[PDB]
Amino acid sequence: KAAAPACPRFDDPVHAAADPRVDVERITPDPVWRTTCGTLYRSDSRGPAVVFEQGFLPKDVIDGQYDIESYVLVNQPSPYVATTYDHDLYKTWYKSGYNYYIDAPGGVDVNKTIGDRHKWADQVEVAFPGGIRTEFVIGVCPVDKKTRTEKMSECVGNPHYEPWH
Repeated sequence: KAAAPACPRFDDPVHAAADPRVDVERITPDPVWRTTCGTLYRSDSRGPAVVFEQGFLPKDVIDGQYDIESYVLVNQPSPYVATTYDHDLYKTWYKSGYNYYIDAPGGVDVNKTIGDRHKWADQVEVAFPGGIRTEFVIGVCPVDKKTRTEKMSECVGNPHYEPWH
């Protein structure tokens, strides 16, 4: 066996952003940025033809909700795209057709930023300001809704994924 190396640290905390107009200075409270580089996940009903082409774009980088606690607690258009550390969080998401696999630098670690006592701490979220370019989306597995399992023979890799570590 072999021990794992550390992660490349990018200088720009929103290097991964699909929409660079995001204003890092407006993020509240003070963000604690993720410095690890393991696979993250996103439940999304949008199909891979769209996500692989566009990446994950945020709803509103201009007038969206930049306060993380507010965005977590009350769903409102925001500059953030939510992801999770938890491969299995898709099992709790009703109706979301796909479990996307993400290999992206950075993101705001929600529980490190607003604590792990809030209602949704169990989501172990990483919030990406400005979203996530397609080159950081590994791929996707569709989810069977009846059993809350991945349809592993129907997973698809993103042709635009660019490994970086």
